[PDB]
Amino acid sequence: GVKVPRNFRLLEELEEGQKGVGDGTVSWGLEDDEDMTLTRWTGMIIGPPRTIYENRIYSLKIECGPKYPEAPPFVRFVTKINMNGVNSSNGVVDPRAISVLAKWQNSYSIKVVLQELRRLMMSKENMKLPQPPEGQCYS
Repeated sequence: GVKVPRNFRLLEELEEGQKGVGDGTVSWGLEDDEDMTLTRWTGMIIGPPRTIYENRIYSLKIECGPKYPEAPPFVRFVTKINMNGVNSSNGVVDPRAISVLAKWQNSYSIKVVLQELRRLMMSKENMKLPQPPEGQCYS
């Protein structure tokens, strides 16, 4: 049931998410403020300037399982997006496509995942990809 190292870590991540973090351009918090298991999180990425994503906000669902942080979280975009490493029909982020997920370290975190996805949005492979209309979400 209650795994101390896991829960301690997720509470640290919760506290970190409640205050400004990194460069301020990604944020996270619990999807449901009553989920005492700390499993389901909402991620957010501010669409980067000078890319096709500019002036849009992106929502994500991040699930931190029983084995987190020893095992990487499951990550999917909610906001519809065309981006390498993400399934265009369901938003699931392919772990093999994302260095920090493919090569997960237990020192990584929800923050690191979101920061790396934001960095990837700015990369040459993604920054000009035509996008679905705004306000489309995967269910």
